[PDB]
Amino acid sequence: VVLSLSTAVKELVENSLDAGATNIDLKLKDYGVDLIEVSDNGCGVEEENFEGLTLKGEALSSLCALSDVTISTCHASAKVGTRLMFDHNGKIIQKTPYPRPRGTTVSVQQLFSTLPVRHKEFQRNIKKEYAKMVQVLHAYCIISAGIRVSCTNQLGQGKRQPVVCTGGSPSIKENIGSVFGQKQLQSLIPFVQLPPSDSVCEEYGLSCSDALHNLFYISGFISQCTHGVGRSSTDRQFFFINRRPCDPAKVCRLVNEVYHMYNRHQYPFVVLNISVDSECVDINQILLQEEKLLLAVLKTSLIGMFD
Ligand SMILES: Nc1ncnc2c1ncn2[C@@H]1O[C@H](COP(=O)(O)OP(=O)(O)OP(O)(O)=S)[C@@H](O)[C@H]1O
Ligand SMILES: [Mg+2]
Repeated sequence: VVLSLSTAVKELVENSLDAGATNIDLKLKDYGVDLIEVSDNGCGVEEENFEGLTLKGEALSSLCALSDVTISTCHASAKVGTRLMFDHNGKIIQKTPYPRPRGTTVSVQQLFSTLPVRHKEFQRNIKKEYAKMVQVLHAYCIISAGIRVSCTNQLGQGKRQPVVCTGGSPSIKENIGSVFGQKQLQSLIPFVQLPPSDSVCEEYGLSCSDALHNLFYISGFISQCTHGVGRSSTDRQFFFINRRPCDPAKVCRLVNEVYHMYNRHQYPFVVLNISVDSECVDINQILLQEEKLLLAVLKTSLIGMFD
């Protein structure tokens, strides 16, 4: 799964999160076309697993096949950090001692250079590819409370441009502020979950028995129903299932729709996390075992907030 620029950065960012990082700094050159560097203060890597970094689903090895990967890392238990250079077959070319703080820094140089067709497509469509990355990055930024995530992009030898930056704030609300400015917050109301209404249940084919296994816990923010306050498109709508950025099609349609019942010419800003038992999530598209109930809960709740 190194099929787009966004999927390459998401994979890297997730690695940092899983490593328990509280600081994740992403450096990009030429919109990532020349360099995508992710620096974190997570747990780092132990020497026993160096040879196992590009091996054993498993996109670190992929990145080596598609680009020149350099990794510096240091575990708490380590006396000294290490700098590693990998060839495209995921083999360690070089290995040298390197004093550095605990954490890992992964450098992806000349992404797709080994696939000349894909590499040029990536350059021509850079705008769209970059835009998509930025969306993914904003998601992880918003939901990652307590974690400082920063990103800069540098074009040519020009100055490093700011892309996004969070302050390690404890709430999602604060992250939204960091990412989009304090003016966006001001046109948002917090999500308030309500039991599914009798009428909304009626239209979904739900009954008194269908509504007790409700295990859905929803939280987040949405733009008010006030005239003008909305957006001009769906460019700022982020959905998450158990803190993981995803795209539940039906949930998205419902949200944008209930909003339109109040604001006809605008799309709302959306940040919604769907907390669920992980055993009720499938992959195939996403299947949530009780979608009707969730949809019911969503609509009821949105209706109650907007009135
Ligand atoms: N930032 C990091 N800090 C510490 N270890 C890392 C970091 N990035 C990668 N690794 C290590 O490299 C191995 C991982 O990655 P894969 O991306 O190849 O890993 P996965 O972590 O098993 O991820 P999936 O399958 O994408 S969910 C991991 O098991 C980690 O031990
Ligand atoms: Mg991974």
